[PDB]
Amino acid sequence: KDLKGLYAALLVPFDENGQVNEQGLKQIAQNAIETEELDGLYVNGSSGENFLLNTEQKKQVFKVAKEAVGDKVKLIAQVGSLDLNEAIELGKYATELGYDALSAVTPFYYPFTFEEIRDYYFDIIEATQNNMIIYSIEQFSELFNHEKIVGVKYTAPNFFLLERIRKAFPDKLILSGFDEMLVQATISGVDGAIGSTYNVNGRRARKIFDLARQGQIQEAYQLQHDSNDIIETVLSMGIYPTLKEILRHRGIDAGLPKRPFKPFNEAHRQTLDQLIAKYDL
Amino acid sequence: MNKDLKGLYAALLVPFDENGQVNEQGLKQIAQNAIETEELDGLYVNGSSGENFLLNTEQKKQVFKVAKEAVGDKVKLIAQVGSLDLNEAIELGKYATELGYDALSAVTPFYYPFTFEEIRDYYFDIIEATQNNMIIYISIEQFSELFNHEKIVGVKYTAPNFFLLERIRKAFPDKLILSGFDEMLVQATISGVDGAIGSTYNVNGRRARKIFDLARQGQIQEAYQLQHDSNDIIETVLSMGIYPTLKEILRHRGIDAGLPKRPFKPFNEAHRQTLDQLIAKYDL
Amino acid sequence: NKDLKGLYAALLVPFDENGQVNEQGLKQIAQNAIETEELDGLYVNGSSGENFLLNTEQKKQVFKVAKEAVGDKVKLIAQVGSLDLNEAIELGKYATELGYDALSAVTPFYYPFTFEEIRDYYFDIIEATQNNMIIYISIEQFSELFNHEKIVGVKYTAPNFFLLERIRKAFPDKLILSGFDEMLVQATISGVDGAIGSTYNVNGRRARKIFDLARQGQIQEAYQLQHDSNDIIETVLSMGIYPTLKEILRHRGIDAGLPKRPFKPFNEAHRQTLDQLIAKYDL
Amino acid sequence: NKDLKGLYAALLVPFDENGQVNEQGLKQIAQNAIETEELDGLYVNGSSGENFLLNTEQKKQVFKVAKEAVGDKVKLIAQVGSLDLNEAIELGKYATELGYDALSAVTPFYYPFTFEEIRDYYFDIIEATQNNMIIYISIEQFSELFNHEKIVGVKYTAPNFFLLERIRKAFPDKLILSGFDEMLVQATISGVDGAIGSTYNVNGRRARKIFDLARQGQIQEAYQLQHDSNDIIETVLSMGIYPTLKEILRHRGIDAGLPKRPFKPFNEAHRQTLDQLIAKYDL
Ligand SMILES: [Cl-]
Ligand SMILES: [Cl-]
Ligand SMILES: [Cl-]
Ligand SMILES: [Cl-]
Repeated sequence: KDLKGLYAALLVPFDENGQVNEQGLKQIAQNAIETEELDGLYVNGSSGENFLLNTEQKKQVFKVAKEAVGDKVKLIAQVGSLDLNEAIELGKYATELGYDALSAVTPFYYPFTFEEIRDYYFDIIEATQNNMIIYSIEQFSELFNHEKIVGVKYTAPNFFLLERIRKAFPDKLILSGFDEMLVQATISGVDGAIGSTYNVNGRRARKIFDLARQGQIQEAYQLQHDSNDIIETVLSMGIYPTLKEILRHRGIDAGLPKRPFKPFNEAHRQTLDQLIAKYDL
Repeated sequence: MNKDLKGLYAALLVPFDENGQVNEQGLKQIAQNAIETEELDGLYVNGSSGENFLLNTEQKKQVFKVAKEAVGDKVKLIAQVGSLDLNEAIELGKYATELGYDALSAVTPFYYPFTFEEIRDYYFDIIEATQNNMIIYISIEQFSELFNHEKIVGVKYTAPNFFLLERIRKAFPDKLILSGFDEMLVQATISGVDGAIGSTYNVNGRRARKIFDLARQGQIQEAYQLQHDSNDIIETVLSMGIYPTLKEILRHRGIDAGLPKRPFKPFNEAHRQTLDQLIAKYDL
Repeated sequence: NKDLKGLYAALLVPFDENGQVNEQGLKQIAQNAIETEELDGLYVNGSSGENFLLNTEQKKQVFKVAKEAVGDKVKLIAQVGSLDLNEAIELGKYATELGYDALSAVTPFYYPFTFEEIRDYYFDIIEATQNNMIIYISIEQFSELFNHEKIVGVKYTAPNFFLLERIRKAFPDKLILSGFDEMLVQATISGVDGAIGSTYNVNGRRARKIFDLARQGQIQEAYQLQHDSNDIIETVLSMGIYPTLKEILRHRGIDAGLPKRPFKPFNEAHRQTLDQLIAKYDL
Repeated sequence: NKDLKGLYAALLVPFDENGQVNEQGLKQIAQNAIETEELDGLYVNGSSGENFLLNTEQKKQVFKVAKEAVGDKVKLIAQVGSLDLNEAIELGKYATELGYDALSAVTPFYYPFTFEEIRDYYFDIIEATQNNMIIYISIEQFSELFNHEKIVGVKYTAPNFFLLERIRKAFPDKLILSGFDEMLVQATISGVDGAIGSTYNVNGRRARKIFDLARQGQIQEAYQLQHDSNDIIETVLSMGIYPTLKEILRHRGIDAGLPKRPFKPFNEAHRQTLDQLIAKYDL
């Protein structure tokens, strides 16, 4: 699979004890593809509350998400972990399930050197033999020299650096991670995008992407205005519980956020009701 | 009428002699280069790019006078008069206004942690004393309060944040927005800016105008290709010392581009070959 | 109940080439801290132990080995913080059952958690474990955390001596343990109750003198020992702090193993400079 | 040639409604610093003096008045830094001609100047004035700056006590004056030669006691005085430091005038809390 296109960053529903609700998760995954008409799912990224999960729950998410959608759906498995043994084990498990590529967040918390960051990606690639999507221009170059590093999920909203990476690496995949600047990413030549709000707003996101590349820039930007009202509202109410409340409105068992995230605050119910009416969410 | 000042502006560079005095003939050549050669809509005079904050009050007036004399009546003129000395800001604002500059602008008061009310009344005091239109440099609720002033016509927007820019464009459809980041002109353009102010348009304003025009005509691919070209230029000049290097490019065209004012140091000759290579490649 | 004041080694962990805990060396490292470095306690599974690189089973393994290594009088604090609250609760219960004197938990990180989220993360761990807790934010918020009788103190790592003085003043009944070895003398005169540090694994004798001399008002001599300690700290930082501390320990005949990847091993290009440091300061 | 050790008031300036210096109030403020606060010297035309808001003639005016207000024993440091280097040299010569013991200059700001540009700005002022200079940057770059015979020290304002300790150790013979009032006690035990502060205009007596007691090793008493000083500092920062400090002086019968716009005057809604602090601390 060419990995171009638009991906929902897959949300995960939990019960009160922080266990995955598998029925709700299957429904969320199918919502992304069938209702929001997206190209694929980005599984166990930050938007999935991945970093709050134990290893067996991560595996549980990968399997459920894979068995919920058809064979033509593009699937990217985020497997980064500060525990490299865990990253490799998740990488092998996702590869065996048939995920089209892995990705891995930059090793964090500790001040890792670039050399340490580089060999963390190279070690995961070596053990899994799958394609890898990563998260400075001389450094990018050394990462992207690797033929199995097919791309970057670019989340730093610096359009100068984006433009430099675009031109420097015309043949690698660039997927942007900032929903609220989709139209700017699009005219900057990204090959697609990954976003949490595409779970509820993937149809507008598609129009933004398509229309911007078709020269219809005013129309794409108007839809960005509309999408940015939604994104701003959802951010102000607590992004992941509120996205899942919007889904729950659709009859989906969207459950609860995993503690220490708190549930949607009902003080926001009226404003959320107004948003959902305004934009037909 | 808030949109009268739309368009593309050179942030006017200033040549100095060895004692940090304005070279007036070189300044006239720079102003004329921006309008006649680079084909820009106007000059932004005494901003950061003119080393404004290194100047005494007399030198600022001198630059305002010469820039204005150098251009025809149809060329748009914006006078940056911000200063931590509010008395000086008012003096320069009155002076620039009597000269016939079409608006004033003023950088956000800096150095000290000023409160928003102090920043607000800094602008309100300049406006009250000069009665000219004002362009500002802060949340959306804070923008709303500043833009409720009939004489605050718009903003020169330099924050690298396209979420806030979009929010501002949506919230203030009839205010002037001019972007100040040359390396993101194409993104600013599709985000609905009414124009741009740039130091690199002194040497690259023809590409800048094509980027602006092609992007608004939806020729997005061709606009973006010109942004790649411009960004090679911008990245190169930033790496050599922006103001001195821009002036060296101007010197190549036969302009009396002089020196930067200390404590900026002159163009370092170790960069000479890399610069000549850039000038040849992009025909600068 | 033990008094928790005093000086603690942040316990380092030796690994084999597969990132598995070396139980033999871990025991030697724990015993070095108490018996050679003369420290009051161990701070187990903190950042310095490469805790955030471990799986749950390995964290329990380290808790168990450290406890087994030390006498009944040794103070033991178990860092159980995790982005996975279920894991943090489970490690908290396990360490309490081992008999650890207090738990601590890093601030939930990575995500932009609200304060109420952070507060209730601490309160949740407490309800489940019933152990005393040490936290890692304005004075107004500290008040809300310290209001809890089971939040007994703070391991204070932010390099800001104005916030430190305010917290000391406002909360005279709470334990403050500073985590910046290179500013021990400044923390001591600011009234901290003790300190936790990774370099006390190799420089614990000098740290005790800094602490004691400074409280006794012999400030000039404490500050000279801070100069000497900071030569060591700067050097060790410039070489990769965790691998280098463990190299110094190896020199005393401890099986200090390897760091866990993605941390890289001690670069041998540093060996001569490290040999010199060990000679100069008799480490 | 005066030694420059000790405690300096960062001289506050009173203005009228048009932003002109109230010269009579300025003398009162200079004299209060030396005669009531019992301070060693005055730091003139720094940030606390609203210096960067002034025109050249006003800066000269402030230098002249402050000098004439104090006796021959008083140490005087003239801050002459400006983004206009021609103005800085002019001010440098003027202050030198009036007999200021040293010059100082803030780090060139606003633009992103290279270290080579910052270095040559200092070197240029020194070369035109021939006076001693205090600077405001890594250790290697400090080593290059301090290699100049006429760079005699540094007004150290970065709240970083690891770098302070490194500088103190690497430059045993240079003058280090700290600029953080709220951390005077930590600076003192770190071996600073003295301190410059705006709050010493109203609290120099406590400041001196903190400085002397800490150096005499009565660290518990010095720390308590810092608790009281930080109460004051935390309150006046919360109300707008410059205007509030001057309001405290007005209360002493001093003509404290107004701040220069765009600073706003003291807001009367803080009156109650201020009166209460002045009461508690006898200011
Ligand atoms: Cl994600
Ligand atoms: Cl400018
Ligand atoms: Cl630790
Ligand atoms: Cl000052």
